Amino acid sequence: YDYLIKLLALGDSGVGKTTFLYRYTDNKFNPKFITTVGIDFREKRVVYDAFKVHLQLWDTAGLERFRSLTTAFFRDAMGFLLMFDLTSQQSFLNVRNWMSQLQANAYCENPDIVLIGNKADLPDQREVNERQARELAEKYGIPYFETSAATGQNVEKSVETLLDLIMKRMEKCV
Ligand SMILES: Nc1nc2c(ncn2[C@@H]2O[C@H](COP(=O)(O)OP(=O)(O)O)[C@@H](O)[C@H]2O)c(=O)[nH]1
Ligand SMILES: [Mg+2]
Repeated sequence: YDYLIKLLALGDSGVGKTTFLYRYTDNKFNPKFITTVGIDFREKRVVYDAFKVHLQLWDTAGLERFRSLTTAFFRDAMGFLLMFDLTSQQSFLNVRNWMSQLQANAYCENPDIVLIGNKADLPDQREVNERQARELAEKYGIPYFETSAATGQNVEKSVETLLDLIMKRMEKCV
C-alpha cells in the first residue's frame, strides 16, 4: 500500500460507534489496548470540638496511564467520524456542545470531520430534527450523513467521503 490514514469514531455511549465500525470493516482484526483506572477512599475518626466526625477521603488511580491512552488515541488522526443518535436528542446536543469548544489549527493541521446521524432505521424513535443537524454541518462547513449500522445505509458512503476530504487536504498541503 501507499498510505496509512487514521480515522476516529467519536460520540456518546450507545450511539453505535463500535457497531458502525464493524459494519464497515467486514473483517475480525481488532487489536485492543486496555488499562485499569479506579477510585477509592480512606477513613479517620475525628472529634470536632463534642462532635464525632467520620472522614472519607477519596482518591483516584491510573489516570496517568489513561492520558497516555488518550494521547495514543488522538495521535496523528486525520478524520473524525463524529456521530450521534437520531433517536437521542441528548447525543446531538452533546456533539454540538463539543464542537463549539474545538480550537482551529492551521488548515493543514486541521483534522477532517463528517457528521453522522446513526440509527436511521428507527424512524418511530427519531428525536433529532433533520434541519437542526444539517445546520450544525452547515455552520462548520462539513458533510452530513444519516446512517444505519444495522442496515448499512450510508455507512460506506460516509467513510469514503471522510477519506476524500483527507486526501484532497493532502493534495493542497503536500
Ligand atoms: N437499530 C439500530 N441499532 C443500532 C445501530 N447502531 C448501533 N445500534 C445498537 O445500539 C447499541 C449501542 O451500540 P454500540 O455500537 O455498542 O454503541 P457505542 O458505545 O457507540 O460503541 C447496540 O446494542 C447496537 O446494536 C443502528 O444503526 N441501528
Ligand atoms: Mg461500543
